[PDB]
Amino acid sequence: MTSTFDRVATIIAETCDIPRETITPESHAIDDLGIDSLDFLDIAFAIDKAFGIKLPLEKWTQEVNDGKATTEQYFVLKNLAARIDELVAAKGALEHHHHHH
Repeated sequence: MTSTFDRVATIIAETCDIPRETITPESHAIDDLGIDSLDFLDIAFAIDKAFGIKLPLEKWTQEVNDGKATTEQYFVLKNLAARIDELVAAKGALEHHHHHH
């Protein structure tokens, strides 16, 4: 089953040159993978275009910098993929109550 995480893992793989083998759900971008803000610009931009959603990294970065949130919520790959799953559900929310593919 191709989930939101399957795509995010591929993004970070081809962006940061980090092999898929060393990528895991509970891995943190900054803490574990060693991803810098400048590299994560490219990650969030590739996700923005790939999923076809507006990822506001300007907000997510600000949440951490202003102490309103932690890096865990927006950089751990499963948490990141949960926030992206939120945004793809948001554009899917435009669906008119017809529960069928």
